[PDB]
Amino acid sequence: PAPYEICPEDYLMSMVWKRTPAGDLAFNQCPLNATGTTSRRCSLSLHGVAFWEQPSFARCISNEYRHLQHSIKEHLARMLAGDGMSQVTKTLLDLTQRKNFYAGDLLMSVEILRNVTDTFKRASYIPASDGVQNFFQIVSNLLDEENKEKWEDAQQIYPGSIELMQVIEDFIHIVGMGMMDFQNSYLMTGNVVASIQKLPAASVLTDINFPMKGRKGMVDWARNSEDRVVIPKSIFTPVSSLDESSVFVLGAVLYKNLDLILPTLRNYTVINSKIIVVTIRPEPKTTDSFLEIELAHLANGTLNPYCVLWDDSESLGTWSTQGCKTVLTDASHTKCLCDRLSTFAILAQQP
Ligand SMILES: *[C@@H]1O[C@H](CO)[C@@H](O[C@@H]2O[C@H](CO)[C@@H](O)[C@H](O)[C@H]2NC(C)=O)[C@H](O[C@H]2O[C@@H](C)[C@@H](O)[C@@H](O)[C@@H]2O)[C@H]1NC(C)=O
Ligand SMILES: *[C@@H]1O[C@H](CO)[C@@H](O[C@@H]2O[C@H](CO)[C@@H](O)[C@H](O)[C@H]2NC(C)=O)[C@H](O)[C@H]1NC(C)=O
Repeated sequence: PAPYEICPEDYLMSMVWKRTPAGDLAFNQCPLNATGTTSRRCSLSLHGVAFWEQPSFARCISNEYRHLQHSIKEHLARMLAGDGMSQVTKTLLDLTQRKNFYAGDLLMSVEILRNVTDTFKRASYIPASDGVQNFFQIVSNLLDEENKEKWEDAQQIYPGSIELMQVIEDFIHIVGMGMMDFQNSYLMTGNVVASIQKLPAASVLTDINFPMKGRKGMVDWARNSEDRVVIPKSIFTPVSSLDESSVFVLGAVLYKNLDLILPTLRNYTVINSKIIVVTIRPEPKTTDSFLEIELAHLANGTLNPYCVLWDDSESLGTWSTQGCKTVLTDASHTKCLCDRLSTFAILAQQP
């Protein structure tokens, strides 16, 4: 039983936003050369006064991205399908290189990479080495620091960056399947370093360290990093619950700035480290085999850092401290001891 506050008619971004009650959305179309819609929320301030939030472009798609996604079906309608996907990948890379995404283009880009990854899988087609590099460069471009606000916009409607991590893991597994036994490839870009290894069960005799630190062939930012994971050898033992014919694909990923966009799903909580991933297929027994993850802090003045892993069991899942012990090495570094495979990070309260 109170006054009903209304956001005034407004013209931000050359569109008419009609008078709209607090709590409600206004809708509009997208700029020229895009399709979809825009929306804008009217909200109530701490002091009970209506104000407009920023317009969302989460559902605007640039024409070139839409045309790209539609051309994918044309290539499907095995070799044709796979060569097709390689062309789509090349075209996506060129696009992401022009930047000037809409938020909706970030989402569309993930959807394209997802459809490309699923197509490779269904067609039993392994992309060539330059296609692998192109895929990673695309991801690195999507994760440009500049896109941070657009990702936040996109993520009002869909967990695009989580979906992107999943697409990255699936792609890694497709590539690993086509590798030789014992083969190890590093993918390096400005924002992402990935390691992919094919490892026969029982053949791993020492713990595996990622990323390798001793080489100047390694991109600067990662070589510099004090982030790393030690993967225990025992997890590569065959279990009757796997045998001498079993082969694991091990992927490990270090992200330079994925921390800027992954959701924390908690109030006054921030991601306070880079993001590190360890993925193994088929799944081994991991119980009582602890990965040791070392993560430098991003910022000082945080309350109580703690190790989490991504739990896939909506929002495509959540962060959990279940299965991780947090070791507070010093004010600037934390060591996580986790007996589950996943995406790892340090959260902390900012208050
Ligand atoms: C919207 O997209 C269209 C293409 O569908 C753009 O038209 C391009 O205009 C340039 C002008 O040099 C022309 O060389 C290109 O051939 C043409 N693109 C295509 C694919 O044919 C259009 O760009 C427009 O930008 C405005 C600011 C102005 O320079 C105008 O001349 C130009 O057409 C895009 N429109 C907007 C608003 O960016
Ligand atoms: C492209 O990816 C999307 C989502 O991963 C696939 O789904 C399309 O969109 C909705 C949402 O899932 C589905 O209900 C539709 O059936 C899909 N549309 C089409 C064109 O079938 C979509 O299947 C993928 N497309 C390709 C070429 O693999």
